[PDB]
Amino acid sequence: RDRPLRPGDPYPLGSNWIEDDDGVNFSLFSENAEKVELLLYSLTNQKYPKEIIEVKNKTGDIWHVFVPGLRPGQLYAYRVYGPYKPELGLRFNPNKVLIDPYAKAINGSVIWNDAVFGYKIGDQNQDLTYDERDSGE
Amino acid sequence: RDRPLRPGDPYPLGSNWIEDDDGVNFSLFSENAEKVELLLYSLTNQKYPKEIIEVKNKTGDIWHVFVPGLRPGQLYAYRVYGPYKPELGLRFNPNKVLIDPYAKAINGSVIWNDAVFGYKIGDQNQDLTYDERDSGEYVPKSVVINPYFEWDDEDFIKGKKVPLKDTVIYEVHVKGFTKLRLDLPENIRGTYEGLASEQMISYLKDLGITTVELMPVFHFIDQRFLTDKGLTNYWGYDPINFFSPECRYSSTGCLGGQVLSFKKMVNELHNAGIEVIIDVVYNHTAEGNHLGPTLSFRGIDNTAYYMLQPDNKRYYLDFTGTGNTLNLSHPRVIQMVLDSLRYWVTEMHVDGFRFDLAAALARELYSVNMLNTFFIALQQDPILSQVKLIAEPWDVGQGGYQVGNFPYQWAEWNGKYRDSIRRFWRGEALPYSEIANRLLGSPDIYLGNNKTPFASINYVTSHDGFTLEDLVSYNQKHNEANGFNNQDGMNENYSWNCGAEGPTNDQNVVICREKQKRNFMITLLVSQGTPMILGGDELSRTQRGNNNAFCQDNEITWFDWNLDERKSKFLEFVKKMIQFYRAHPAFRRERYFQGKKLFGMPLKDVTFYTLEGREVDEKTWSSPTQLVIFVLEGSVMDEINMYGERIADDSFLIILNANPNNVKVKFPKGKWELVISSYLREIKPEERIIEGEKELEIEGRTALVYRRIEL
Amino acid sequence: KFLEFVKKMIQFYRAHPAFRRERYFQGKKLFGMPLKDVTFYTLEGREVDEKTWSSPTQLVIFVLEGSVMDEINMYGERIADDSFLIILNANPNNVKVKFPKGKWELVISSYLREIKPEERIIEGEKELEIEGRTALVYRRIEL
Amino acid sequence: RTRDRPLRPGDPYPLGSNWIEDDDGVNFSLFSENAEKVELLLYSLTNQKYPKEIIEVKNKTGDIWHVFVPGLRPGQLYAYRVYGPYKPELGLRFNPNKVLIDPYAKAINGSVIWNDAVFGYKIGDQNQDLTYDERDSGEYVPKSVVINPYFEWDDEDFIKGKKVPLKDTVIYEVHVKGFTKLRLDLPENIRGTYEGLASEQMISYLKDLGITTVELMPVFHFIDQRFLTDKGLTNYWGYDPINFFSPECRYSSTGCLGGQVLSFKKMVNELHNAGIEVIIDVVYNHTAEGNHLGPTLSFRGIDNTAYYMLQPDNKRYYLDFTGTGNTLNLSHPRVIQMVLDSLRYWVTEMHVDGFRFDLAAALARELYSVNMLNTFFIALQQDPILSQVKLIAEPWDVGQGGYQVGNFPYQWAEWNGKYRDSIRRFWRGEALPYSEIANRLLGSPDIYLGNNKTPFASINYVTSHDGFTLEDLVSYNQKHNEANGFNNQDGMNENYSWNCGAEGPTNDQNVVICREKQKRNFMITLLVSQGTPMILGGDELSRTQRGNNNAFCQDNEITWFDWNLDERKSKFLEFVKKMIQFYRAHPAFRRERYFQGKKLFGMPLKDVTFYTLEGREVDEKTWSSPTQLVIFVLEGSVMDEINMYGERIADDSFLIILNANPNNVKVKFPKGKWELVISSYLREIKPEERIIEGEKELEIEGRTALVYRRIEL
Repeated sequence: RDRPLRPGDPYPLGSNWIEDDDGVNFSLFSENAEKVELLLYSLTNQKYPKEIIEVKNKTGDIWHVFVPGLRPGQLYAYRVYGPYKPELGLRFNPNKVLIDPYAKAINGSVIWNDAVFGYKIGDQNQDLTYDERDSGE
Repeated sequence: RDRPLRPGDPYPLGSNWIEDDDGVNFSLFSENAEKVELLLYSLTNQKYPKEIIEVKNKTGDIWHVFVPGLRPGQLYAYRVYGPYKPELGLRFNPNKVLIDPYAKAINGSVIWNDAVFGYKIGDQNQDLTYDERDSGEYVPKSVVINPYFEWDDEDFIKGKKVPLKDTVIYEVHVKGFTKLRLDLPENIRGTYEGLASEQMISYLKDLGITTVELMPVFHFIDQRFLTDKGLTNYWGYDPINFFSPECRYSSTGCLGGQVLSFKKMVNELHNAGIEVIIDVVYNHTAEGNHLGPTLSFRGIDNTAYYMLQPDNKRYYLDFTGTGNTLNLSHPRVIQMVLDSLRYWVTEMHVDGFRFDLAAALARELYSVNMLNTFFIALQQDPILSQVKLIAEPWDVGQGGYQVGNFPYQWAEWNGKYRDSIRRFWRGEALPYSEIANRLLGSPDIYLGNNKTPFASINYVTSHDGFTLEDLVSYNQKHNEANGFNNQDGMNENYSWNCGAEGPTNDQNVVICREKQKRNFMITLLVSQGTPMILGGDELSRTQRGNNNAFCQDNEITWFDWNLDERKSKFLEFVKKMIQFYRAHPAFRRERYFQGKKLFGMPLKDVTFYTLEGREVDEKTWSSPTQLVIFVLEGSVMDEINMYGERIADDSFLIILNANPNNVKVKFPKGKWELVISSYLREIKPEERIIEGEKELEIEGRTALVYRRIEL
Repeated sequence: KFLEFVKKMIQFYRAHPAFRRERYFQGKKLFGMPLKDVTFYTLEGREVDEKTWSSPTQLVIFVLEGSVMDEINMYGERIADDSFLIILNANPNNVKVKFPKGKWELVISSYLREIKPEERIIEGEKELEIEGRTALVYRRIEL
Repeated sequence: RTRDRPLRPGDPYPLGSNWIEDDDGVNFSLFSENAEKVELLLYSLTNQKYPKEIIEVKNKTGDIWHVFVPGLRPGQLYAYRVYGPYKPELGLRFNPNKVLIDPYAKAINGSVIWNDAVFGYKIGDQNQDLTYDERDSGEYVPKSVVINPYFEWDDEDFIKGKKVPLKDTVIYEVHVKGFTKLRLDLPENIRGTYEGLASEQMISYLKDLGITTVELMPVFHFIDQRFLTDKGLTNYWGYDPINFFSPECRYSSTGCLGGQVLSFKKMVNELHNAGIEVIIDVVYNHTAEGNHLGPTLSFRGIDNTAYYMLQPDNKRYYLDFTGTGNTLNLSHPRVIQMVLDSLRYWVTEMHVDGFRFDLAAALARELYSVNMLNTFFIALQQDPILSQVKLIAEPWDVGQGGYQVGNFPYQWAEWNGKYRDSIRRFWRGEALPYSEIANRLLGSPDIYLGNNKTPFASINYVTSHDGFTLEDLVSYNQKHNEANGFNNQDGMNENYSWNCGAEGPTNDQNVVICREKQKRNFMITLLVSQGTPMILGGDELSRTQRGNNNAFCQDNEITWFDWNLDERKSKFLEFVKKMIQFYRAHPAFRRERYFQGKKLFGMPLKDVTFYTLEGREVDEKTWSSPTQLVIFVLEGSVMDEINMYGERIADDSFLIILNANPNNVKVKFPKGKWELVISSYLREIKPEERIIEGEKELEIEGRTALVYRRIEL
């Protein structure tokens, strides 16, 4: 896939700087996700990703990948693909950028905007709808 | 003698702070000197010595003395007494202050003056005369350093290091790399500390290069002829010492700050997993031929350090084109160089060396022997036999072209690759076999002497000649700026300005240019062998057509980090191409493709096709061509990793159409998916996937990489 | 003598990634290659079909294509191996299996007697007689 | 196809086999630039005749073959088979039937079992070396053993700091076997072994004797030449190896599966904890494979044209400058590496302190000529590690133009044979030019002062393993080597000796006295000469080889050290102790610079003065005229001697009188009051001999050595 990667380990959860291998290991739990995407940003630009990596290895109910060259300080986020069936509790929305549950540091806070909701705020059918705005910035 | 001294030890050579004895040990080789004097200076006064000590103990051909009370930071120099008989090569002149050949730090540079010559400059009898002026106040001083320095976590990258097959060399200049970087504080730009700044390391990591090749960092001198014409020595291929980091690339002074800055820089790079290769000059010295200055070697032991013309010895044998050649057949000279290499490795933690005019190091008198004492000791040294060795496989003397001949552990700059690949995309039609061999690692050159694809350092551009941007923007050199009336620099650059000399607004010409830059990059990063990238090309660096900017310490060479959309967009192309290279073992092989079916598989590891679609045959293989087409079968490669496992990769179809005209190539069996191209326009739907060996039209000067997704 | 057979068999296992996989064979062509990672044949030599796949048997024959495996080592490299033809004849009677395309070289068997010359290499999909209760492993050396 | 057993490409470096603990396996590396194919052989303890497995080394990086075998551990027995062209007329002598020993083996399990099958050519066949013998040599050739290099040198870190200076040295040449074989003092299973040599009892002995360094005879794994075996003998000395990295298996008290390397390390470790240096005698010039017609054990089979110096115009034959059949090709990159790799190994790994090179000159042979500036010597001189240890040479080989005394590089001490001869002849009665004797006594400046060398370069000795012992040097007029079975054809014919009046053992007390007084004359001369003294181990014990001056094949009582001392032997042992003690106490005999023969530092006395019988300073003619009497005065207070602290060193003023003349003589003492301190006299010294005042004359019996100390002037 025309960039260097490694399968990585499912443990430990979260992102881990592996000094001896010059890279970071990314691990994330989701037993219902159909697909997962890792997002890497740069200091200067934190609105849009500088690169998108599809986490293809999954050991059990844990997705993971090892990215060569990343170091501590790397800004990142996830996009999780899945079924959107609110009536069933399935609320996946890959348009919405997510925070790593095992993040050891989060850079800043939330900038409120109707786009960080997953459903169309004003819409009549509320939490049943499917807002497609990018929440990234 | 009415001051405290000790006999001291002859080893190690140079000055050494011996903490436990509260003093410094001074050791200096000269088998011809009749007397030696040590000079100690103070910070405040560096014109005249604050004390003179006569080194009286001599063990063998080495003079030495221990001075109680001296500490690191001590400024010093030597005066060497001996016979002055130019006609015999004996050029001693105690009036001239010398630099310790084993100095680990030199405080400042030379202040040109007729007094640093040893012979009377204007005098009619030139190098035969004997100038008695003191050179002291114009010659930099040697500095006693403190070798201590703690490498944090750095002892770690000392284990398994960046393999030879997965390498990507980045050639940079310590100065130009960050001088014009208003991102860093304005006092570390163009310095060691700057090159390893967090901002720059992030850049290197993002670009994806594995190793950096710093240009010369051995303390050097600006030739007087550059000074006397307002110029300076920018590259640095002309040293006077082989142990001290250049004083001018130091952000923290030259009283030892240069050695400290350098170590931290290497330490920083290693903590980011980046290798460091330094460009080294061991063939010649900044003292030039006769008529040249008398700074270090000439004055210490001329007949030992330099190759002198047998029948005269007054004159110097020159195989470097710089005035003199180092005598690598003398025991002590051999030791010095080997001592230098080991120093830079164990002490400065360097990972490898790229030897300038390497061939000149195998010169034993008038002939060239690749089995000379120097190379033999190098090959057996416990430490040096573990680092990377790269060579310019030639010098400028007769019989100096030594491509392929270099010992086992070397790689060589593959100039043949540079030329052929340069001419192919220019339009010139070379024998299919010639182009193919280059792309496949040049087995015709190295497979004969049991060498592997690694021996080949493929490059399309380097500090020598044009830059990548200029290689497609000029039909000829523009080196007026050097003040040699455009007499310097290569005359044949195998280039083409795409329709206009220099900068243009003719979009049709800019497009040709942008597509070519991509044609070279795709070819480089898709060839068997180790690719070397000329630092700056990703930034579209330009030297305004100057193909010999060795004396240009300015905007002609400084890296320009101000990127427009065009330049910025090419920078992204280089990143993704380098990423592609690193992701596929098929282009980073340790062994050559055999051109046949392997492991009972029904496919050849590599196949070369022709326009209509049939395997290249006898005649078509040796007939000129402007089109190359081959298929690498990643699943039938004789590639084994260090764990005994056979490695596999995708199957690629590479199409390089150098023909200025369009062509309709008939794809080989299978369903192919487009993945890389030099096209600037948007790719058409019928180009993304080619199935059932149909024909596809390919505009002239276009490079394409397809991946088989079904067969 | 059986102790030595176990040693060499264990050695064979350890030398081939094709029998130490981390992922299952999919039963299809991968990476644009023209071969299925695994194929099951029948006595006469044709790929197992719908009914023959669910019908009782005393003979199993499959070919593992070591060069088209979805196997990745911890370094992200795709691993490759030889192509093996395994023939397990549990049938008490002899049988004449017709080898699949290619030139195969015998490498392992349960035979105690000495192997005959015409058994060491089978070429051009010829038939080879196999005594009942016999296990054989062939390696493709040409195709 | 291929290997349905697990393997890895492995690394070409380092050469030899290496246990890589973290990868659970062994890495095998072997050089051969002419081999067409290579096979690794693994054996088991129980069966060492036939391999338990054969592995074809398929990876080759450059001219080096290599492979990594998972699962192997230290202790693994192994060997090689090398395939290649067999064209004797061209020097190509490959024979895969012959099992080979790893040139980089760190331990070899056992020795060779002679048999016509270890030759590569058909022994009886008419066309000799040109033929090709196809017999398996496996069951007659010892196996290479993968060793585990870890060994915790307790202390030892410490004696790695400032070591035994060159000027204060006293070399003791011993044989690991003979040194303790006949020592019923130690348990009967460490006698004649490494462990024994470093036993508490033996270390106490060395310490009491006062020697600083020990020089062990060859310890590189060697082979007993077939011609010794076929005649009931054996190779005792060991100057004929097949490997340059393994300690000899027969000197090991703990087996040969690695026990030899372990025993050796502990031995060195023990010696260093007692402050004793260890110098090993090394043979790098020739191999135990001999010329053609010789066996094909290791090098010949691995890459003959690379390892050995072959006659240019033939190559079927071997150039021999060692007198042993072949000469190692020290001009080949890999061969040079091997030797350098060997030295570094023995230094950093076995903690050796120095080396004494046998037939050193042969190492500077570049084809037919001798170059002391050859690649080997240059790399040696610049090596960070090797340039820190002691280097001693036999400054000659047996080839034409092989006498290289004085010519050896700066780091090098040389065995001073000229000293041995002259000093030997002087006490024999022969009259040599006063200048000749004096030069020897003063460090031989005429030899080394020219090439900027110092007195240290001179290793003075009167006796060594070569030729007679000290006891025999004064008990035989000629050699008695019948015991070697060469019809007394071997060994030096000129020994410059004299039996004092009777060939062999005697009861003639008048002859025994002559003998005892001579032994003392040699010892006083040795330990009173400028330069470094070397003592032949055993002489303090009055060792005797019954007149055999070439006991190289005598592994018995002829050479074993005899520790049963009578009063005579015991009394001479005490004389040697006190003489060695005298040497070590006076800087005047352990100088770093030569005496100039003039007044220094404004003092009114010459650092050294040579007198004549009547008492006047030696002059022009008397200095070059033959003499049997030497008399000089060393002025210890006017010496140009500086210690490492910049201080000028001082010593007593000695008057040395060496009267080799068989007759008595009346020497007239120089100005001052002298006190007797040392002499070869066995009788009790007379009162008028203890102190000589006012330049009177004193009578000195023939063959007498005396050392006086000025106590007033």
